[PDB]
Amino acid sequence: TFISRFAPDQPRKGADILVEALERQGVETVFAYPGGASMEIHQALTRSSSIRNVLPRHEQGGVFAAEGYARSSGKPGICIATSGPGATNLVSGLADALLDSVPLVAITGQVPRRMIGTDAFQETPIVEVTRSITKHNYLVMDVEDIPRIIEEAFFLATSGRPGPVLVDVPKDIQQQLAIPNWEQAMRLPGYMSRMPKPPEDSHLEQIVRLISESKKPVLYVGGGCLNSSDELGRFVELTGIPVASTLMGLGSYPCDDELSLHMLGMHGTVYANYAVEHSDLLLAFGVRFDDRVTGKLEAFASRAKIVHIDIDSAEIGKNKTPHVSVCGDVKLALQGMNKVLENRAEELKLDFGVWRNELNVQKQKFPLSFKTFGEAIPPQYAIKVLDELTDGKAIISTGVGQHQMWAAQFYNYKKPRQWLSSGGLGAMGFGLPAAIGASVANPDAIVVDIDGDGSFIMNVQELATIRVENLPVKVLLLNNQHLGMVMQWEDRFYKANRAHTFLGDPAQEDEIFPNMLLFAAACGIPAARVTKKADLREAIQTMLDTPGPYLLDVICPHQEHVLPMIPSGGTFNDVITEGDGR
Amino acid sequence: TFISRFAPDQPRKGADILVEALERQGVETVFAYPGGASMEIHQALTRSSSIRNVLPRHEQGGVFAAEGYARSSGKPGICIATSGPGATNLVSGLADALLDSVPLVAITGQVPRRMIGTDAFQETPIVEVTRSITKHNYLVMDVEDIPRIIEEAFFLATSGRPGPVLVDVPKDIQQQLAIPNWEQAMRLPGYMSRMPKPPEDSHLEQIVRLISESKKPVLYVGGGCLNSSDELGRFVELTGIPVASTLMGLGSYPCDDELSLHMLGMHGTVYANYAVEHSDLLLAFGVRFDDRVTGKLEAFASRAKIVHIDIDSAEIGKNKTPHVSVCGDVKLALQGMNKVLENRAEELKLDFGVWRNELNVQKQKFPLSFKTFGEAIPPQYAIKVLDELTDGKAIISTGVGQHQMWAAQFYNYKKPRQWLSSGGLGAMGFGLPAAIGASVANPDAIVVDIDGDGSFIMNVQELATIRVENLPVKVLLLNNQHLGMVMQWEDRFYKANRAHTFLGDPAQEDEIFPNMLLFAAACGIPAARVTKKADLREAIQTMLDTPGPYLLDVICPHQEHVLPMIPSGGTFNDVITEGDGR
Amino acid sequence: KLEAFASRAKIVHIDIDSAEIGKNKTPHVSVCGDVKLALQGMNKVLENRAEELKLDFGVWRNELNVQKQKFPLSFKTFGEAIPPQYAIKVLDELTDGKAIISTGVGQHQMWAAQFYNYKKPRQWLSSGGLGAMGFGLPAAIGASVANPDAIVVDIDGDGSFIMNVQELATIRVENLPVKVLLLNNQHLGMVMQWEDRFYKANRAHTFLGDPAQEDEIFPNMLLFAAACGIPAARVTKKADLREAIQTMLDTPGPYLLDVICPHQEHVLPMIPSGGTFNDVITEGDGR
Ligand SMILES: Cc1cc2nc3c(=O)[nH]c(=O)nc-3n(C[C@H](O)[C@H](O)[C@H](O)COP(=O)(O)OP(=O)(O)OC[C@H]3O[C@@H](n4cnc5c(N)ncnc54)[C@H](O)[C@@H]3O)c2cc1C
Ligand SMILES: Cc1cc2nc3c(=O)[nH]c(=O)nc-3n(C[C@H](O)[C@H](O)[C@H](O)COP(=O)(O)OP(=O)(O)OC[C@H]3O[C@@H](n4cnc5c(N)ncnc54)[C@H](O)[C@@H]3O)c2cc1C
Ligand SMILES: Cc1ncc(C[n+]2c([C@@](C)(O)OO)sc(CCOP(=O)(O)OP(=O)(O)O)c2C)c(N)n1
Ligand SMILES: Cc1ncc(C[n+]2c([C@@](C)(O)OO)sc(CCOP(=O)(O)OP(=O)(O)O)c2C)c(N)n1
Ligand SMILES: Cc1ncc(C[n+]2c([C@@](C)(O)OO)sc(CCOP(=O)(O)OP(=O)(O)O)c2C)c(N)n1
Ligand SMILES: COc1cc(C)nc(NC(=O)NS(=O)(=O)c2ccccc2OCCF)n1
Ligand SMILES: COc1cc(C)nc(NC(=O)NS(=O)(=O)c2ccccc2OCCF)n1
Ligand SMILES: [Mg+2]
Ligand SMILES: [Mg+2]
Ligand SMILES: [Mg+2]
Ligand SMILES: [Mg+2]
Ligand SMILES: [Mg+2]
Ligand SMILES: [Mg+2]
Ligand SMILES: [Mg+2]
Repeated sequence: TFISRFAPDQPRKGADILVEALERQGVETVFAYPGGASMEIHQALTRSSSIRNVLPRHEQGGVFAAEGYARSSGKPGICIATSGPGATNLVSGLADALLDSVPLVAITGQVPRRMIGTDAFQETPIVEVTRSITKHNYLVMDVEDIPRIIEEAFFLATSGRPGPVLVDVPKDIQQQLAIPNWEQAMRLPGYMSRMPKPPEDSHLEQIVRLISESKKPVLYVGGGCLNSSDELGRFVELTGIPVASTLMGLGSYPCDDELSLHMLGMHGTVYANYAVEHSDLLLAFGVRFDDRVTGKLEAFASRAKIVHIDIDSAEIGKNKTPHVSVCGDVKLALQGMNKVLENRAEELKLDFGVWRNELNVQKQKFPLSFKTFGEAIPPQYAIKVLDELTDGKAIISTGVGQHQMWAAQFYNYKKPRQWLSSGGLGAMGFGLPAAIGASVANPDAIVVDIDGDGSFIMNVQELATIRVENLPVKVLLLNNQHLGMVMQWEDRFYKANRAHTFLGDPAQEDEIFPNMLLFAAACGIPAARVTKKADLREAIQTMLDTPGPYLLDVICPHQEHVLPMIPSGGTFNDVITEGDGR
Repeated sequence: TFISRFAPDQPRKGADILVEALERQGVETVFAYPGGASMEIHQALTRSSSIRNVLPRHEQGGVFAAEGYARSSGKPGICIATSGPGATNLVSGLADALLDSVPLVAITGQVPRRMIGTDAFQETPIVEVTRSITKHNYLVMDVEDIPRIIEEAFFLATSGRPGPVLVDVPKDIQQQLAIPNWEQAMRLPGYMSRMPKPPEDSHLEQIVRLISESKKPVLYVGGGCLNSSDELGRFVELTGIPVASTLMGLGSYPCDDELSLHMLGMHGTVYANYAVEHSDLLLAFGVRFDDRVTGKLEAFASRAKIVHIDIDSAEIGKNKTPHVSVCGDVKLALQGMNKVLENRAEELKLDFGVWRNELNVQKQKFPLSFKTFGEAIPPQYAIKVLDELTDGKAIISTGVGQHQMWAAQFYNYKKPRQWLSSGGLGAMGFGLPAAIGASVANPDAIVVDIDGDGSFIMNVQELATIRVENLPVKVLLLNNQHLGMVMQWEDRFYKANRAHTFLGDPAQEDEIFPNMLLFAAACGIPAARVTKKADLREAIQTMLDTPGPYLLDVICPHQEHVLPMIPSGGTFNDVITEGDGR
Repeated sequence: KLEAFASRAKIVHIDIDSAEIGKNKTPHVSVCGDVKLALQGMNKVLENRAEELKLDFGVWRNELNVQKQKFPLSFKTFGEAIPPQYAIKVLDELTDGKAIISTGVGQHQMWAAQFYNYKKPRQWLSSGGLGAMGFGLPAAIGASVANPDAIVVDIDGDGSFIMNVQELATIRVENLPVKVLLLNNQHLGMVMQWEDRFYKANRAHTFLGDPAQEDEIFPNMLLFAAACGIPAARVTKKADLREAIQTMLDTPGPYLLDVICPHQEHVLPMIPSGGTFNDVITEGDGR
């Protein structure tokens, strides 16, 4: 049973009830930054012997760290901020967690209840601000509600389609004395009654039947499969269907595998987008048919029967209309379909080697390619060397931009939750704090933040967090001195007319600005810069072998372009396969 | 007349119409950070020969810089961000501008109109998110509306009670060709019909009459008086009434003046709070009776006739019920009352020298005081030396915390808009970006960011902005290695139990962590650290005399406390005048 | 027009809702609180400091009483047609001003406000802010249940009365002594008046009768009362009005009196919307 630090008849502060509510959820780590409206919560945290606090240097760092914790572990991430300016600094993280379906519980202090609505000191209506960028939120109006609301928040954040839940706690409720009741029933009758049931054998056998009748099936795998790598891998054994993955699904099926078509979509491989373009059966498991993937919807999988299995009924038929649909956990659907495939194996005689051979011809004519100019370091090459020296077992977090795409293309993720990247919102500054959360959740792992120079500086203050918490976070900084992805679009569509994409100092144009090594130096983090491709392998090896945190500044020619590229709203026939800024 | 870069019959992109709309408003500076949804706006900016863009390193830096620009100049600040994660990074600045009544126009790119509502790439419903933390906002749904909406946004941001206005612009509207109509009438019939009229002589003479009937009048001056320093000063000549100022009103009446009671409220001077406590006439000009100032409302000015002049009818009677009220521009009310006072001067025979003498006794028994321990640098002393070496003529911006209060107490601001500080929301990380905006708006001024070590690191990335834009921003960093204000409350109310307020490295407890000098070094900004009080004067002098940016790391004992302190919700009889963390 | 309203007065506003103080008109002095307490406090001050104050406004009162004699509320009597103003005055007399009055919305509402002398508050039940037709009959039902011994009269218009005529069944079944004084002008009277003043008497769907039988009272409200077992009568000649109202009052239980009135009557005086005192209309009708 659970052991409380208080007697069952002993009144204690609401802040102490809230912390014990976290303890009763199995919480061991929080990311909490103190302020006036949350001082009581922070005092109660020091009284907890089972919950560790990682103090960020910015609440956006706190929420992004909670995301990295969640994405790398499957557990909910918990961040805590004070009222007013603390709460508003969470907003980008809440939106990011909602768009990527990341389970997250955010607790904000609030001004006393009687002060609400009066423009009080450090008051913002955070429940109103965040209603459209959270899965649910609460304003606690009585200390007796703390056990129930915390329980509901964790249940909502982690069940169904996961997402962020914000709990706003007025300071007077934190100080009120009460005796908690941990037996209160949750008040989610509508939500709980609309929870998907395990899929029926009726629907599952229709799918297995559709597979046997098809000649060109393609698996279309996304973020919803992160807990189904075993079931999915078994499914691929029994069917031999090639696997195309989204940015969010990377690693659900191993990238180094022969049946892997790698990533599809705007910057997906030519052969992955080819497969979807010419398929007759599209198995869309745990995906939401977003515009980065589909392009022009009418042309996406235009001659395929579309099977869509999603745990969110609101996603089924939202953009692309499926032929067959299953609303439920893809993990269960895979388990059920795997049994059918095992028994009726010899009756089905599944063989797609002719389709696979057609795709492997595309895989040989159009592989992912990069150019090497003299001794300049290709960013693609740097990530490939990191893959080798870490044996593809590192947890990878990124910023947003060209380096993000290259980290997606040129690292072979073997398991899900190695890949931590902001996909739906695409928020710069995510990589460094996310690596902080992933390292705390996986203390023995290799954690590398593959960051861009614009993204890295946005939350550079979290270097102090990495040092103080003694986290072995590695930073592989692909430094092209530009806002690279926006620069690439300037080259393609605006005649290379630069509009504020250069991040260096124009007074000293040929100097690396700023000097990221001194940012690491300021926080006592060893660092180095590498410029010549000949030095890169030993440089990365040094970063990995040096215990504790390390920053490697990898200088790269800025004229590189992420390829291939299907322009926004385009079709497969519009794919760009050559060119850069030279 | 205005000269357009386009022919009156020449169609141009909506992005070009939007930039010309800014030009037609007199905009010369914007703070714009590019992204996909705003690329068209940034391209159109490069075509403008009269608008400069200051590229921040974080959109929170962009909005805070726009605030500093506005607060230091009286002109609206303009920041521009892309959709999704760019827009959400503005949120703290919007809330901060609304709570402090700062005029501000924020432009966000948005996904194409047809994509809105579909969870598109980098889409957040920013108009929904910001509705409660902006004065007004817009979603442009037609390119023909751009002239009218921009005009309305600037009008709303700058008229009445100033505040932020957000304008959300879908990317397809930015690309659409049209011929603008600059003659469209605004659609603000309700707002414009409820605008306060110039105050009637009826109301103004009743006030002058109430002054002559009073023995203990106190002026209570706040942020609403920032454009009335001349009228207010003339008013004080004619009446001899002593002036108590809020945090937002500092400098409206000169601090070095003999009639100045300095700041009132929670950390106000004993004599300012004494005056309000025992006054019989309280002239509340441009104030909102916030809880930091009043304490327990029933006890605040409990035996005074309260005259409240506010331009926002919703503020009059919101917390404290006045006897007399004037809803209008305090600038006009002062002008009208000054005429009455000039004519009826000898008939009034105003003399409050007996009340003034009673207050000057309190001013001598309870002045602002600090202690000097050995050679340790008192933060109060450092600010006083900065006052002297700059002759009280520097523009000062701050973070939030103890250093903020000390910068309010120990610098004698001579004019309004020298003092740039986040008062209502109290957002850390404001000081450095605000100094950026103030320097761009006042190129010849001395600009000093008096920052705390927690506040300074939150937006340390803007050091790159200061270097690249070659701005002579000085940073006076009061480094106590703690979240000082929260530490002080731990000492007073939680038995000095530290709950995550220490910002240094516990592994090397007696080392200054992090090393802010290397943060400045990374961005090519000269820096120095001073530890001994004997070295402080020359150190500050060096910072001032060295051309361009400069960071001075001033080490201070952390056990200092901001005094005096009326505890939250307390009365004058609860004021704390002694003690610290020693 | 707000700028012209009390344009040379010091304005004291006592309201229990702080959001109302200074919302439209900016006061000089304000008290946010219960006006009952403010009156009690001010009454004590006035009692004690009575002889020190020497309050006398008889000169101002005399100036107003001159206006009260030159411009009283007036109505015209045409032959034997029943003036609605007269009907309400007769109801006042026969009930001694002690009846609870509820109304619909329109001309009859204004006349019930002008020509009945309410002696106590909560005798007057009328929809003022929203001005919802169909209020009078159900409101009378609630007032009678709350005041079983009172005289309750619904002074209703023919448009307003028919909107919730179904509550006649409620009045019968609950055996409530609700009286209905129906001022029947066969029109949506208040909208008709504005058509006369501002739209050249161009009728736009304000006639409530049957155009096929133009000179017939339509509908027959007496049969509505008959359907619900409620005694009823119609009066057309001013000579018959007093006995008709007396019958309604003396007959125990519910009763409907259909009072036919010339439709060309206008509510006077009238300050046009957004106007000033100098714009007041004091004469004219639809004739
Ligand atoms: C610069 C940039 C470029 C990008 N370009 C690309 C690109 O070329 N290709 C690409 O793929 N992405 C790209 N993206 C990422 C992108 O915008 C989206 O994040 C991604 O494409 C959508 O991932 P998803 O389809 O797997 O759905 P997710 O966002 O991962 O959501 C999971 C889906 O599965 C469902 N689900 C969740 N759990 C379960 C369960 N247990 N059972 C069943 N269903 C479940 C959810 O309801 C939801 O519909 C890019 C991002 C950036 C920032
Ligand atoms: C850590 C911390 C401690 C603080 N402690 C104190 C403290 O001890 N003392 C203190 O004073 N503050 C303190 N504050 C600041 C504080 O919370 C408020 O920002 C400040 O007290 C309110 O300023 P104000 O009363 O002048 O109203 P403002 O926020 O400045 O608003 C201006 C007011 O005047 C009106 N107005 C605007 N323009 C006009 C015009 N042309 N004519 C007429 N009216 C106009 C507006 O409607 C509004 O009502 C502290 C802040 C922090 C962060
Ligand atoms: C908070 C935030 N602000 C602005 C953004 C708009 N974007 C991008 C995009 C694609 O989302 O535009 O739609 S990518 C990008 C530039 C990335 O600079 P880098 O870190 O150096 O990486 P690289 O390897 O050089 O490319 C910007 C400015 C963003 N997403 N987040
Ligand atoms: C975005 C943000 N996050 C947290 C905040 C909560 N607060 C404070 C308060 C008073 O608003 O609490 O109500 S002040 C403060 C600590 C200030 O650290 P320093 O910069 O070093 O300055 P010092 O001279 O040492 O005191 C915190 C943590 C805040 N306002 N903004
Ligand atoms: C639900 C409802 N619908 C329509 C209304 C619009 N109005 C009116 C007004 C003033 O509110 O117009 O602004 S008054 C009126 C006509 C009243 O018909 P009567 O009952 O016969 O009374 P009378 O003695 O003849 O005048 C209408 C149609 C209304 N208020 N409520
Ligand atoms: C410089 O002022 C500080 C500083 C610190 C460190 N803490 C607080 N704490 C409170 O003021 N607590 S409060 O009485 O419940 C309160 C009353 C009214 C409005 C808000 C409010 O809380 C806001 C949270 F700060 N104030
Ligand atoms: C990596 O993808 C990138 C990168 C860059 C630099 N720019 C863009 N631009 C667009 O995609 N423009 S869009 O066709 O109108 C569009 C269509 C659908 C959804 C959103 C949307 O715009 C979002 C703003 F980016 N995309
Ligand atoms: Mg190579
Ligand atoms: Mg870059
Ligand atoms: Mg008076
Ligand atoms: Mg000294
Ligand atoms: Mg500090
Ligand atoms: Mg008569
Ligand atoms: Mg009628």
